[PDB]
Amino acid sequence: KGSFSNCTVRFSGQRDHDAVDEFINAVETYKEVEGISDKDALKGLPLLFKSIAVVWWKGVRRDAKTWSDALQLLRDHFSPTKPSYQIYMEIFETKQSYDEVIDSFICKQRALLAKLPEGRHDEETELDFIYGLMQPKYRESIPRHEVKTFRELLDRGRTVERTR
Amino acid sequence: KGSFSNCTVRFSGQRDHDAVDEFINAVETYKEVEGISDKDALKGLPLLFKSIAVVWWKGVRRDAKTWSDALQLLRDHFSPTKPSYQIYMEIFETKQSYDEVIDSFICKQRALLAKLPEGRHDEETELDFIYGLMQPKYRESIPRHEVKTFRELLDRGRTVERTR
Amino acid sequence: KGSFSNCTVRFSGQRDHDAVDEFINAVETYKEVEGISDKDALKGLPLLFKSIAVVWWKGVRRDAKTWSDALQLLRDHFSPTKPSYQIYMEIFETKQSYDEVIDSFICKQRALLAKLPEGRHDEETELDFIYGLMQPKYRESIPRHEVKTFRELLDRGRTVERTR
Amino acid sequence: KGSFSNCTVRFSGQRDHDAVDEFINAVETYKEVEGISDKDALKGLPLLFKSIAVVWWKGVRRDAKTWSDALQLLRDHFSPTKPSYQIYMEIFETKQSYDEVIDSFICKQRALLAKLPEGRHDEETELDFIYGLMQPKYRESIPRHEVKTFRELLDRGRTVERTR
Amino acid sequence: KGSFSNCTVRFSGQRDHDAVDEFINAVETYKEVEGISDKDALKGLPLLFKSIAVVWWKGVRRDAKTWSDALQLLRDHFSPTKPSYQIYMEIFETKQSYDEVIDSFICKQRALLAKLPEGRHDEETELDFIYGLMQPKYRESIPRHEVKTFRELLDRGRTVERTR
Repeated sequence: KGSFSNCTVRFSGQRDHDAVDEFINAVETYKEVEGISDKDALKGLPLLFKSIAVVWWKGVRRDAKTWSDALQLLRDHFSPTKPSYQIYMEIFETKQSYDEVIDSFICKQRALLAKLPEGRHDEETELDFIYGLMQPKYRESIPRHEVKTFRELLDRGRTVERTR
Repeated sequence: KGSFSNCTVRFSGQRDHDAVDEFINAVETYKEVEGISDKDALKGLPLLFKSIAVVWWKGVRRDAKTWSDALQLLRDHFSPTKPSYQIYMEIFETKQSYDEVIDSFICKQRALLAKLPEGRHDEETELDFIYGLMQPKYRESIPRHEVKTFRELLDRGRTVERTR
Repeated sequence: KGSFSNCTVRFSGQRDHDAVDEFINAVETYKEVEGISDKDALKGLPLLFKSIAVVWWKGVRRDAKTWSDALQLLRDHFSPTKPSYQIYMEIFETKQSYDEVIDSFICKQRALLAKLPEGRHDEETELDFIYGLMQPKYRESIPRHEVKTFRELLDRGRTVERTR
Repeated sequence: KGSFSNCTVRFSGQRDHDAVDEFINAVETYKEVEGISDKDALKGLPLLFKSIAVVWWKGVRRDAKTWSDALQLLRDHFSPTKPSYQIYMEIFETKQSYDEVIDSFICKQRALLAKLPEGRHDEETELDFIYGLMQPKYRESIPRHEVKTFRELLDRGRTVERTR
Repeated sequence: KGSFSNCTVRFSGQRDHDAVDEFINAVETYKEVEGISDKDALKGLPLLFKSIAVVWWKGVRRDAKTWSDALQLLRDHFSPTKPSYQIYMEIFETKQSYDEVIDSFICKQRALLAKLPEGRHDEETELDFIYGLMQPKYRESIPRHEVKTFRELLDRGRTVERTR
């Protein structure tokens, strides 16, 4: 049923991890849903670029041969894959300011913790790294060693938020 | 005939009841009209998120297994389901100001009264809760005990509005 | 061939006669062109609302049963169907200002004269009601009793406009 | 394959020759490409108007019977078909200012010369009418009687432009 | 499956090399992917122009007979194909300013070097022409004669960028 005719999601070259990962996941998901072969998918790839990136594709066209190589090359030229110590310094710089919702803080911190190499941290030390930066509006009620998984922190945060 | 190819309605994370309920009802209605199966509908769900929420879906992907569970989880993480006393204080705070149409006031107050638990109020006390906040431009003509249902209030409000 | 999948024309609740009549005529025309049945058309109606009006449709869903009833209810809740004397006062308030084209004035005045009940006025008194408000730039050349229909007024107005 | 479902090009009523001629040519071209019959094309015409013009179509609906009559009526009510002496005064009013490209000047002047009645001028006097208003940056090099057609003027203008 | 029905990419007449080359490559790629014949493709070409360029197409319609001739004519009337010495003066005018990423500089300089006639320069002198304008933030670490191809320059530039 077609092969990359037209869609809303495009890519520009904004140089950030979130936009690049969102675009790659959306394209990779669309290919699986619509059911397009691997050889037919690479011919339609300049139908998505609209910016500086199409000038980037006019030069590096002869380096790609398969779909996975082109996707890894798009991940390599733009996502700079920052090292570990900048991430560990970026988590401890900004505390949770007053009058901010729990869910935005938790999803931003989880998206920041996903950048580390996989298999290096469990769930328990993951929650222990995040339990040291919350406001005293939430730390007065729920103590440590009672919340065992990463869902129960939000489950008890939404109760104190409604109570005020 | 396809399975969530592309559409105008998307979701961002605006943290309000009206936008979330509108998006969920529009998606739930589109699934019923187009005739898509339940197993095929969950594979196409990241084609709708475009914001912070796609970073939220990159983390909580392994918690969803059926369509109803994913819809209830999207209702739970964003719509905060406010308690009763804040609603009963929110209805009595703002009176109807001068030079405002009847229909906007009635639809906003009905959308505010839908947040209570279902089966707790009849139609008569529902109209009795709304008849105490209207302007004297409308309360001089129509008295109580004459309007029995919730349609006749608008039916007699549109007559006095045309008369001026 | 589908049933209200996606289209550009939507409705918000702007509270005016022109936008409501345009939206209703465009939807009614699209249903006739595409060839959709009456029972299939009502299931897809919340795919068009995008505003306050979808909150209005979450409350008055159980009042509609057929397509004509829903269309008349959408005409009733928003188009206020103003009385006659306000129209007859609105026609005689604004004269035709200098340096304005004939066609805009004629189409606006015809759209204002359509609001009266049908069958109350002929063509001759219709032109007699409009011939008293034009500029002396046009009334110096063409006199009364020479223009018999409503087309010849524009036909002789476009000649004097080109001449200047 | 459908009959005027939805498209980007619409019409508003901007009262100019270029926009009206572009819209009419695009619609006339789309009808020929998609292959739609003449009786099916007139039912879908209010799906394109979005402005004051739809109020204009609610009044003059009963005057159209064929496609050519409706197209000529749309050309008549909006394009005012200016007389000859205003065109001959409009060509000689604005000279070519300094630092402006040749191609924009030539295409604008050709679009202005198309408004005259057809068959009144050859190619030679057409170029003779345009050779009297160019800058001395171009008239120092190429003389008259050497450029015979209307293409060689641009062909020798692009050479002097690159040279500077 | 259709023949140029509607798409996002259009052309206006912006008079620059990048936008024209992007539009031509996107159209040429879409024709190859969708599988349209050469005779059917030329009838649908005024469905893409939306600007001054459609007035340009109303005049030069009778000069095109095949697809390749129309594409070369669109490349000729707008892309001015600048001479060599302006390019060789444009490369050496702007050095790499401080706090700018390597990839943007490399892709812009490659897109500027593509304008020369093909077959005039190898890869080695191509890298030698670009190695004289970089910042001392990168020239302190990597010396000449160690980087042999044009990929290893970026491969060693991304390492020093992460290190800081």
